[PDB]
Amino acid sequence: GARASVLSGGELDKWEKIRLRPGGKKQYKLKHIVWASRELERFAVNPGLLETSEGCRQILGQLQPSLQTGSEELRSLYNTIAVLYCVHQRIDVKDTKEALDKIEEEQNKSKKKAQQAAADTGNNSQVSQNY
Ligand SMILES: CCCC(=O)OC[C@H](COP(=O)(O)O[C@@H]1[C@H](O)[C@H](O)[C@@H](OP(=O)(O)O)[C@H](OP(=O)(O)O)[C@H]1O)OC(=O)CCC
Repeated sequence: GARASVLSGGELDKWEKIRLRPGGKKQYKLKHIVWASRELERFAVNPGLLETSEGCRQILGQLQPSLQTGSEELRSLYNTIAVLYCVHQRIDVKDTKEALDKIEEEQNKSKKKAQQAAADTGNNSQVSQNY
């Protein structure tokens, strides 16, 4: 339907620029795109949503409230989508890391504000891994 492509010409180039990691050497490729699509179809979501910045936003917003009841399988998607979505809004984050902060910071402002005390505190962070 009217060229079922995720990223256009100018977008494709920039896409290849961004990398999976900030201090890595592995850049983004079509694999990372088509991949998320093959998975979306499993999450009751069409891969066509990636053919529109407006849609890429709904994806992150949908899985957002599901990031709690989901494993890495959903964590990886959010990452990729974050980079792609940015591309459409004319963004080329230095890495998949700057992409998550650019979308998280917007929400952090409200968090650190609403809390500004119960969202950090001093010493009170525990952790216990399994075997
Ligand atoms: C042909 C097979 C299908 C295909 O094209 O699949 C494309 C990929 C899976 O294959 P891959 O690209 O080799 O896998 C990635 C690399 O090893 C990368 O170095 C690693 O980063 P780090 O985090 O360890 O530094 C990633 O780790 P997490 O994302 O699990 O953390 C890992 O997924 O699907 C995805 O999930 C990409 C999501 C961005």
